[PDB]
Amino acid sequence: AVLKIISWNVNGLRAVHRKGFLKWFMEEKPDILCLQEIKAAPEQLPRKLRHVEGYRSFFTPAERKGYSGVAMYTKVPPSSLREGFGVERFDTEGRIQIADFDDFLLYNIYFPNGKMSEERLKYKLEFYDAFLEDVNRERDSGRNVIICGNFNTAHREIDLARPKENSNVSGFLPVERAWIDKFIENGYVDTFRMFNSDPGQYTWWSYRTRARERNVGWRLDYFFVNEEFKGKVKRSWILSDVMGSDHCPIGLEIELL
DNA sequence: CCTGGCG
DNA sequence: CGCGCAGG
Repeated sequence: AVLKIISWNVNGLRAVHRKGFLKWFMEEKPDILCLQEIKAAPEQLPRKLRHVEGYRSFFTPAERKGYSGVAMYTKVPPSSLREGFGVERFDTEGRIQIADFDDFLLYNIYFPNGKMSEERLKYKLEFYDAFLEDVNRERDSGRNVIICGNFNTAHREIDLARPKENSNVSGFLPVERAWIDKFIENGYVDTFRMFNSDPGQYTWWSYRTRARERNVGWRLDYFFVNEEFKGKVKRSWILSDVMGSDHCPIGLEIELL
């Protein structure tokens, strides 16, 4: 009895719907699908997206018209669904879906991009900070956590095609690479690295300069568990072939109880 | 129906 | 490049 979970930074759900989304969503059959950067409120989506037979859908849209936003489809509904950490700034941008699956917490997080500004960065890290204290509190409470989404940060050099030219860009800043160390040091396993240790494995590629076409990308989308849960995940992979976004989907699968 | 934020 | 958004 294995639970397949998919994360995807979708970059416009209305757009991905126009590029075969649902077709894939039913071909690939995941018990939980977490989507990030949805760029929509639910009343903007076609009913075909709001209502997917088999799945209860949940949407956390920002209070900024078609910006950010996370979503989730799921066969077995969560016992409850939290949408923020407890700080307005982070809570109001459709970035947080913590969904209690009475077995584990599934954290669907779209972490802030810090490319575009120093004050939008910073926000990214303070967001990171707010997330950690939170996940800590939950797994200290003995709750097992699965965290997926768009971290917007390559952890180590191996997590992007061109680390060296990228030292100064947000996404591979030593400041942000630091936090993931902290994050892991706090007892979280980068589930993908539990299986693959090869380079050139990515989940993001710049649209401009047609980067995807030749694998010149980054690994920004992650599946994480707590050390204590490491045992019960039996594959974290990357759906490198799924199209219609500058990111791509990443898969996990876990176990019964 | 084009065209000119964030990522 | 791509998404969406607003507003001529």
